[PDB]
Amino acid sequence: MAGLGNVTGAVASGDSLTLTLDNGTSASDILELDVLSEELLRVDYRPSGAAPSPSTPMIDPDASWDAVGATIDTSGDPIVVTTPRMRIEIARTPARMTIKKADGTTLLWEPASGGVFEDGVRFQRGSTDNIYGIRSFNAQEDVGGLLRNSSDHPAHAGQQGDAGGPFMWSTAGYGVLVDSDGGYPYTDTTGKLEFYYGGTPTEGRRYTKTNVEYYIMVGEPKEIMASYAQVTGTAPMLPKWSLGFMNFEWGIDQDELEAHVDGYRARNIPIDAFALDYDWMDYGEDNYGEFRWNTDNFPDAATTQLKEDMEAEGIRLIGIRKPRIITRDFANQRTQQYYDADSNGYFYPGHNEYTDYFIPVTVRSFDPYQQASRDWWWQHSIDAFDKGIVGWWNDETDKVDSGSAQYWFGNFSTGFTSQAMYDGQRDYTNDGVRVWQTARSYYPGAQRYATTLWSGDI
Amino acid sequence: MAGLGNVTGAVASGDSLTLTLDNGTSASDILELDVLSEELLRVDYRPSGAAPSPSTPMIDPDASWDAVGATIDTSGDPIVVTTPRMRIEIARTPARMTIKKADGTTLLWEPASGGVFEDGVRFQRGSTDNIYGIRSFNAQEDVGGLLRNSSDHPAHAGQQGDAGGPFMWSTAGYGVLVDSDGGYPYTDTTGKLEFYYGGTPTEGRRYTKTNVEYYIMVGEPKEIMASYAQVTGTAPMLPKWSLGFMNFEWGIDQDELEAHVDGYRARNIPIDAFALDYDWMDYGEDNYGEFRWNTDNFPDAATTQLKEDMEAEGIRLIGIRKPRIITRDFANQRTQQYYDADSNGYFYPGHNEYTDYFIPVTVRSFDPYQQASRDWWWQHSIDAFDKGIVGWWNDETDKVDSGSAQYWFGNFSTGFTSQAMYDGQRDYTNDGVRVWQTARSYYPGAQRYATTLWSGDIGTQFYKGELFNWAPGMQEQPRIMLSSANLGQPKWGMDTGGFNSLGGASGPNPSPELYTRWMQFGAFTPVFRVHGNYNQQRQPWLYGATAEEASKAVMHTRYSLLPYMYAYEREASETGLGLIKPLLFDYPNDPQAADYTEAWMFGDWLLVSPVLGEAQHSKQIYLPAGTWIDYHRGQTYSGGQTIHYPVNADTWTDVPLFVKQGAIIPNQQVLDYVDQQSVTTVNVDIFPSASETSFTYYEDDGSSYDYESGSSFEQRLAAQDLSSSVRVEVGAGSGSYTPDVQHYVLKIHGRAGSAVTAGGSALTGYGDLQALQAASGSGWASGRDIYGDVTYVKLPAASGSATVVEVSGSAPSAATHAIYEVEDASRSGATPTTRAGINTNHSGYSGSGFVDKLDVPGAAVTVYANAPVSGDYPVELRYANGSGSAKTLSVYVNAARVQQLSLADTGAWSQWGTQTTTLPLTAGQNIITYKYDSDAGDTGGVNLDYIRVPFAPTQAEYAAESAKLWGGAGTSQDHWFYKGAAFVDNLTGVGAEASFDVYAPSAGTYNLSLRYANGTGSTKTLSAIVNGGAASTVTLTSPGMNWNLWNEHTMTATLTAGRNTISFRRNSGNSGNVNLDRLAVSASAITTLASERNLLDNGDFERDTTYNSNWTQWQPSGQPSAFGIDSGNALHPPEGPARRNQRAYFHSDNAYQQSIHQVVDVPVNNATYRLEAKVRMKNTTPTTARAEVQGHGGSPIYANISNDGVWKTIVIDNINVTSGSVDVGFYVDSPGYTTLHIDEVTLTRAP
Ligand SMILES: OC[C@H]1O[C@H](OC[C@H]2O[C@H](OC[C@H]3O[C@H](OC[C@H]4O[C@H](OC[C@H]5O[C@@H](O)[C@H](O)[C@@H](O)[C@@H]5O)[C@H](O)[C@@H](O)[C@@H]4O)[C@H](O)[C@@H](O)[C@@H]3O)[C@H](O)[C@@H](O)[C@@H]2O)[C@H](O)[C@@H](O)[C@@H]1O
Ligand SMILES: OC[C@H]1O[C@H](OC[C@H]2O[C@H](OC[C@H]3O[C@H](O)[C@H](O)[C@@H](O)[C@@H]3O)[C@H](O)[C@@H](O)[C@@H]2O)[C@H](O)[C@@H](O)[C@@H]1O
Ligand SMILES: OC[C@H]1O[C@H](O[C@H]2[C@H](O)[C@@H](O)[C@@H](O)O[C@@H]2CO)[C@H](O)[C@@H](O)[C@@H]1O
Ligand SMILES: OC[C@H]1O[C@@H](O)[C@H](O)[C@@H](O)[C@@H]1O
Ligand SMILES: OC[C@H]1O[C@@H](O)[C@H](O)[C@@H](O)[C@@H]1O
Ligand SMILES: OC[C@H]1O[C@H](O)[C@H](O)[C@@H](O)[C@@H]1O
Ligand SMILES: [Ca+2]
Ligand SMILES: [Ca+2]
Ligand SMILES: [Ca+2]
Ligand SMILES: [Mg+2]
Ligand SMILES: [Mg+2]
Ligand SMILES: [Mg+2]
Ligand SMILES: [Mg+2]
Ligand SMILES: [Mg+2]
Ligand SMILES: [Mg+2]
Ligand SMILES: [Mg+2]
Ligand SMILES: [Mg+2]
Ligand SMILES: [Mg+2]
Ligand SMILES: [Mg+2]
Ligand SMILES: [Mg+2]
Ligand SMILES: [Mg+2]
Ligand SMILES: [Mg+2]
Ligand SMILES: [Mg+2]
Ligand SMILES: [Mg+2]
Ligand SMILES: [Mg+2]
Ligand SMILES: [Mg+2]
Ligand code: NI
Ligand code: NI
Ligand code: NI
Repeated sequence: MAGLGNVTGAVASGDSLTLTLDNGTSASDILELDVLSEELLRVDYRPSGAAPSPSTPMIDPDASWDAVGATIDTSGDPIVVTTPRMRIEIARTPARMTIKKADGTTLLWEPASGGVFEDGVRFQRGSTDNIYGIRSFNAQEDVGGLLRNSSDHPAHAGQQGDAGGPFMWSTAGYGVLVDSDGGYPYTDTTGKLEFYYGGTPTEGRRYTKTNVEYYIMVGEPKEIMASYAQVTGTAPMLPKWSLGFMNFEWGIDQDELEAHVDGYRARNIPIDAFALDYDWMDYGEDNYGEFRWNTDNFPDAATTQLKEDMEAEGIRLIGIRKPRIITRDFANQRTQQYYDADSNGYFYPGHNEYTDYFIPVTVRSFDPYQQASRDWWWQHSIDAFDKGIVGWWNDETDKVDSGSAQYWFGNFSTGFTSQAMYDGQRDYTNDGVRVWQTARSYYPGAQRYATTLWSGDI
Repeated sequence: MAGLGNVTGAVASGDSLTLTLDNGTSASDILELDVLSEELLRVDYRPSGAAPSPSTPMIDPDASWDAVGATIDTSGDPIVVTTPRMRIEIARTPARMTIKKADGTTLLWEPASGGVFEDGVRFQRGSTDNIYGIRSFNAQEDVGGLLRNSSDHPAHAGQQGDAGGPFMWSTAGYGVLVDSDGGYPYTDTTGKLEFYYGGTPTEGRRYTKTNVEYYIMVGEPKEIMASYAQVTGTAPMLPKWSLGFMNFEWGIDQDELEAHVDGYRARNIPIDAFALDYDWMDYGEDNYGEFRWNTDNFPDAATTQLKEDMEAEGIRLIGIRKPRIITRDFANQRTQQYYDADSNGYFYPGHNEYTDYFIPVTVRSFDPYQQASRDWWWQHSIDAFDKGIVGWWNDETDKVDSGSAQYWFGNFSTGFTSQAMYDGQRDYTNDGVRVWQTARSYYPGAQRYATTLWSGDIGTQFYKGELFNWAPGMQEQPRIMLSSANLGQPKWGMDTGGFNSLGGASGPNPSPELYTRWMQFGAFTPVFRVHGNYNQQRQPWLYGATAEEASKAVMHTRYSLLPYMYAYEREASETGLGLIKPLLFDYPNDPQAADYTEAWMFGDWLLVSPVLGEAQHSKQIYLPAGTWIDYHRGQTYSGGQTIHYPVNADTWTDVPLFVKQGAIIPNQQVLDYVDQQSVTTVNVDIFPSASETSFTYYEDDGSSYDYESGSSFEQRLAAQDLSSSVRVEVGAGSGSYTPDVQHYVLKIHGRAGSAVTAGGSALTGYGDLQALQAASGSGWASGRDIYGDVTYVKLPAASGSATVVEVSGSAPSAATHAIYEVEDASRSGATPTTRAGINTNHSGYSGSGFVDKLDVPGAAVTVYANAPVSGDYPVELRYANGSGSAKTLSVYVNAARVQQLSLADTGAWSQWGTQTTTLPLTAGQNIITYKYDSDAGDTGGVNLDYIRVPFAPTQAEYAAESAKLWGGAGTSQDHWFYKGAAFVDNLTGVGAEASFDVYAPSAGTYNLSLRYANGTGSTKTLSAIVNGGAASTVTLTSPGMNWNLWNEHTMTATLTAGRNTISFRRNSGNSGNVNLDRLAVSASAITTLASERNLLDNGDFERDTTYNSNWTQWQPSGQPSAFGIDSGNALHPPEGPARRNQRAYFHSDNAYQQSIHQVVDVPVNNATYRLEAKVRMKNTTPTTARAEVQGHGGSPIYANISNDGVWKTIVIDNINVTSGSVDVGFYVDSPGYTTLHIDEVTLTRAP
């Protein structure tokens, strides 16, 4: 957790400056500065001069910049790097960076206490500076503001609409971007602006870095953002239809889709796309069913016909994808896609197969406390009894746990459910067929209605 | 919490002892002891001697004991009950029970501090006694032992194998059983043995007891247990086969069952039964599927064959039962079982519909991090792509939660999943088809692979905690969007309408209000999309006519802006900056922009601030440095301030949108979809600033990556306001793509030139925009629009050289009206091939044509017309009618049917006429529709040429509820007969005020009329302050002690040109205590406003249902009301209102009669009135269903309502009122299930 030592060597060449820093050993630390643009500096700290690790997929591998022709003056203390847009000062003893505008305004700096080190970057800046980036908010979180002035939330992709990254910037005229697979940005109102690799995040870490590769941006917000896009990549242009209105829908087939499109077109309500949920594909089936059009829902997707008729009406189709495959189909048989993925090693590391559900059913609890309800429940069971159900396995007379639904049945629910079958069967068979039942709860009195108890999902 | 008082009486009789206990009062406590057996005592404590409540189902209702012949000695202290097995002592002062064995050993006793009491029993016993009972353990719990020596666990049935009850006993020789529905047993190692009813337990309580009924057992454990069974019941004998082995199984059919049984039998492994899980029944299906044998799994269960064949092999069958029914079948239809349960009330109380799953599959996550894995993933996607999947909605690349499965995907999973599709599609199509994707996470770098971000499973609610706390709602979304933009992912969207509700998929859709506001918001975000949960619908027409029309209108604005928006899509490919940004991007040094999210930039030149509040009448909007022009209303605002912005809560037509001075905004005709046709004229709206600004117009093929190697087109447009001219440069064309655009029409706002020059040549002047558009070759024209003076300049696009245009001079138009050629407007109809049409097959039309095909029911044309202020606008319709007689069309304004127009024959189809109708327009955008509404009795059958809308109304109105309220002034709906969505009240404290922003075309004296209520009984006062001038007194008389009466206060005011402030305030000397509704303003004498014609209170049922109205209801004595008011958003699909948010309904599952009625005193007696309403009926044909008018001085007038399922208009005209009042009503006589919806009821004075 210590800062860099003294500078023992400074080699300038073009837009690059390489500093050798004393660390007490024969393997000195290396710090490589590269002026990428007039307002963008790449810093690569290599502890004990070890080779850098590969950059994570944050970094655009095709990124390149024109020569800047920065001035690099190693003649004194501090060493000075200048462009028309920024002035970088590296003090020699110990090595500490200060970043300034070309006009001399101090933006951020590595404090005496310590700056870059083997596990992150540490800067100090104006305590009233407004900080942005780092994180957003997901569909299960309290939603804060834009400001990140007292932030310790990790840098992650997150889930459920979240966004994040090791990118922290200010309207005071600077940004910091660290190449990293997750990690821990930190800010506070004393002026700290830091980033730590830390321990393995919740989401895992598959790209480890021995070096610390980071970028310093100078400029107004749009300039910072443009520099961010130079480092991590610009966005390819989407199809122009993607500026139009889109109707996403779960629970839809071809006839419904046609009626919806007709409803929009009849009303001159513009629309360019429908997105189809599970409905579009044979999810759950063998032979890559989770990639295949569901022709029960969409008969004309047996060929290019659906595509072409929808295109003729100005509708493009989007389809939902899940990054998983069905490994046992509806009939519990191993699928072709399982064998192919298993033999080639295509499953996500640490993720084992799991039983899952995707076909929702709507239900609602009956009330066994009412005689008329019990009479009804029994009446509708007679046919099943006649055709061989002679024992009643009464499950879930205790509590529902389904999504937002946490509903308790009352203490007499087992007794009364049991009573419905007991009274009914005894009446129907004129006391000629003994009743047998089981339930997974018991309260005094339930035993009058011929029920056993089983110990649940052990 | 105190113990019993002194025994004051003791009556022994047989095996019973009845004690009377002192409690201070004349109604003494009763304690009944009954010796049931030699070792079983019943105790019944009845506070104040009240009758006991019924015993819970714990108690065997048939329990019965032989006489014991116990000895009861009341002669001393203690009283003594003995049997051969126990000795019960009751001390007299205070009453305390001690229980002993016959031999005198003390088992337990009530301590001095208190025993039995109103909410339980309290005993003391040996501290080393071992206690048993109370509770067991479930399949999700740590499992303890048998001892209950330090227990505070509740007595409950519990879940998942639990057992429990108010039964505590000891091997030291005693037991205690309390009759109770749940409760709280307590033991500790000091010797306490207690039971409390307590509050309602987690599981609920449906059996409440005012008495305390309990039982004391004496004996060894088997004797205690036998006594327990005497009280609560013995167990009937199970079938003998139930002592055998049973194989329970889930995932089984008849073939497998037979194989299993053969397996047992072949090996002589005994077995008596198989239990069948979901497999046995048609769970999920209609017609009681959850009670019916599944004959796909078990074919021989079609008859008794399966039962009989299995019985022959010695196998009995057990079937799983769930205490619930399926309420929706696999095609989302209500089930028979639902209808039966719902109508009879058989659902568990407090348990609503919810989502279950019963069909499992097994899945496993793929690794997108590997190139070989990505190749495989793409290869298997090709067939779906060929057959129409051209966009990839990549879900759950973040985290999965499935049981024990809590698996995280790594930070690069969205990027790499996107790369699989991106690299793949680009290779397969040879860079010929652009990639589109969306994911629900973002991490830096993912943007390289062409993916947007959506905000995940957000809640269908206005804000987090409105309806539920576990997901954010609409109001949080701008903060999520702008946080994403701050991370370099500006390509963002949300589930407009929301995804999650209480109850899951079966839970409610958004209200029409929530839906409409969300659509207006979404139209100004990058990825514009609706979504909802399983089997939910998000089509705009389902949410009523306001949602439909407001959504359509804002969608037209977005699509008109395609050329503007598309330049930002290109910009994102060069710098990553996109279509939206927070204000802080442009204003890094502004502290009021630092955390600002209620407004944002849409491109460089538009600031948008959608109305996101429920029932919001006004908005505070921060405008940063510059000059801003209201897009819809035309007025200018100086920057660097928070403005008060009135909005119309009644129409929902406002989307607050501000043009940044400097703006250069390319726009086009509205297409149904992006490449519906070539667009050859692009409009460029220019609002020049004193500094030069520019916008680079951009085209390419919209479809491929050809743009990457130069195949695109751009032209830099630049503008500057100079000392006495405006200069606009259209730079030379650039790039190799040949664009569709042939001409720009520059619309240069703020100057109506006398000359327009270019290259030492003065351009040819034309009479107006239409003449200019029809001319070949360049030219100019001038006019007036909502913003003021405008100069039009038509020039060729894509020239090889730059053109500099200069507009000089000032010659303002004399025009009094804007003209909208209806052939340029929005044409609709019942189906895609029956929309209103365009034609030129009769002569004499203005513009390029006229609108025909208004002769198929439902055909319509809709004009979007801006108004600077709310008020009366006489709108002229030009039409032809060569039919030989009058024809009718409906005119709708902001989704309200304003009038049926009677359009006279004009002599021939090539001869044209005009009809002028005063329309109630609101400030900003208005939706004006001419429609053949056959369900309102229109004929249709005319051709329409244009409408002319005056730039100024005849008189203006300003809603008090939308004014700037201060000093405690607030909005309310808690009195009747207000106009608009509300009124203003609480003008009580000194300083309370409502301040109106009133606009005037010129300096002068204007008439004001202030609508107010004063039900104090006496005259009250406020002060009027105009432009901060000297206060004048406003004296406001009272009609009497009645806050449902409104009056006009008329006055004059000197106003200046432009914006004026007119405040009504309780100054120090004023009394206040009046309610304010609306301020009318006119240069002429003020008359009845077009928006205020309706004489009914709450005729549209839009009032918050917490507050009542002048509507009354009736049903037969003893029948529940079948009437309510709501939005219809809880239904799937929604059955929405005719307009705005709410509609009345009549519905019952049983036979019913129901009416609503409203009586009003009319303004002018001995005159003619007219009743109009929207009505919709479905389900069973009722015997009677009608609108009714009565009490008017004539006999009742009826109009029948006809069972369709569609909204129709019912009209009762020519109501001759001579009584001074009218009763309007709606009545249904149904055999059951008939649903009537009623909305938009109006009673108006009829010409
Ligand atoms: O309205 C539909 C849903 O929408 C949102 O979720 C979107 C989500 O939908 C799909 O996944 C649904 C859920 O699937 C799994 O959990 C399902 C249940 O698993 C267990 O129970 C299984 C069965 O066990 C038997 O023994 C029992 O007899 C039977 O009744 C029971 O169903 C759990 O014990 C239950 O509690 C679960 O309900 C996942 O584990 C869940 O995370 C998931 O919500 C779809 O496949 C997904 O891709 C998609 O993301 C709402 O959030 C959701 O509540 C709602 O149902
Ligand atoms: O309804 C108003 C309408 O009246 C005239 O047009 C009538 C009619 O003219 C066209 O149809 C003519 C004719 O076509 C076929 O022969 C059918 O079999 C006939 O029933 C039909 O009458 C036109 O196609 C129709 O749209 C139209 O209703 C005026 O000429 C119209 O301008 C005016 O809108
Ligand atoms: O329970 C009040 C409810 O009644 C109506 O909804 C009916 C619907 O009209 C019927 O067609 C059928 O689907 O059953 C529903 C009863 O739940 C009203 O339309 C609705 O507003 C109201 O809430
Ligand atoms: O019906 C499927 C499963 O449902 C659970 O609630 C029961 O406890 C199990 O015994 C049963 O196999
Ligand atoms: O596939 C069903 C649902 O799954 C959820 O994980 C997604 O976030 C929803 O958008 C989708 O509708
Ligand atoms: O002004 C509103 C009031 O009007 C009538 O007096 C009603 O009886 C009352 O319930 C209501 O609150
Ligand atoms: Ca015309
Ligand atoms: Ca009002
Ligand atoms: Ca309404
Ligand atoms: Mg370089
Ligand atoms: Mg390290
Ligand atoms: Mg601060
Ligand atoms: Mg659907
Ligand atoms: Mg079709
Ligand atoms: Mg198939
Ligand atoms: Mg293997
Ligand atoms: Mg007796
Ligand atoms: Mg009580
Ligand atoms: Mg002990
Ligand atoms: Mg099996
Ligand atoms: Mg056999
Ligand atoms: Mg069947
Ligand atoms: Mg009902
Ligand atoms: Mg305000
Ligand atoms: Mg009041
Ligand atoms: Mg009255
Ligand atoms: Ni997060
Ligand atoms: Ni328990
Ligand atoms: Ni009903």
